Amino acid sequence: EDITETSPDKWLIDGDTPLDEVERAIGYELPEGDYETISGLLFDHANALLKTGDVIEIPLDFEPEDYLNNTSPTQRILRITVLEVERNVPVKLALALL
Ligand SMILES: [Br-]
Ligand SMILES: [Br-]
Ligand SMILES: [Br-]
Ligand SMILES: [Br-]
Ligand SMILES: [Br-]
Ligand SMILES: [Br-]
Ligand SMILES: [Br-]
Ligand SMILES: [Br-]
Ligand SMILES: [Br-]
Repeated sequence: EDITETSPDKWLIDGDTPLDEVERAIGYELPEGDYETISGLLFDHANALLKTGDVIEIPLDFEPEDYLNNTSPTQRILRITVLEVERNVPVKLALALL
């Protein structure tokens, strides 16, 4: 369907993948906003057009236990690379948990 885990902590996904679906796959919550798909998030974050080859890195939400014995935990980052664009929107994205 929408998401394929291609190697550990890496995925190929469709451009219209629902964000809840992406979150379930990667095991982390993403920032919420005025959008509901992975591409919507990307457009919101870049605030620009998205082109094949563009790489966008988005910080993932901490869980409460990430702060247990650590006042300054290190953010996990999701790297997203736009692999295919059609009609000015991404249709395939590479995701890597860094
Ligand atoms: Br798509
Ligand atoms: Br959207
Ligand atoms: Br960006
Ligand atoms: Br632009
Ligand atoms: Br393009
Ligand atoms: Br927790
Ligand atoms: Br393309
Ligand atoms: Br295009
Ligand atoms: Br990748």
